[PDB]
Formats: sequence, structure tokens, C-alpha cells
Amino acid sequence: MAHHHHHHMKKKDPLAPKRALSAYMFYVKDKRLEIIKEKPELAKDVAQVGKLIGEAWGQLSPAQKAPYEKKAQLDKVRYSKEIEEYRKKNQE
Repeated sequence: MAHHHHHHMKKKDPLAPKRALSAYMFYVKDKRLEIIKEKPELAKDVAQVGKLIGEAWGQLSPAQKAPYEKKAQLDKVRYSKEIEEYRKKNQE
């Protein structure tokens, strides 16, 4: 199973429990995927996209930040701990 089409790498986490992406990642991938679909030219501008995220955040309002943060945290925590114990007691 070593072809040019499919390369050996971490494409997904099949050895992990059930869980969905967190608000944090959602926003990140959202803004990025959006800037790419609408502007695929700068899609190869890691620095650009990054600056956009940081700026939008530091200049974001408490309305969306409230839930975005609360969810991002609760999710990041629950997920972190979840996978933490699972991984520690995985491949048994």
C-alpha cells in the first residue's frame, strides 16, 4: 500500500475515540477555508491567514467571543482529558 496517490502520513485519527471539532478549530478552519475558496491566491500565505485570525480575535466582540471561548475551552478541556486517558490506556 505504497502508491504516489496515497502517501504515508497522519490523514486522520482512526485510533481515537468519538468526538467533534471544537469552536476554536471551527473558526480557524472556517476563516481559512473561506479565504481560500474566495481567495485561493493567498491560500499559500500562512502568515496572512494567521494575522487575520489573531487580529479578528483580538478585535472580536464579547458577543461571539463569549460562546466561542466558553465552547472552545469546555471542548478543549473535555477533549484533552478524554483523549488523554484513552491514549494512556489505549493499544492495550
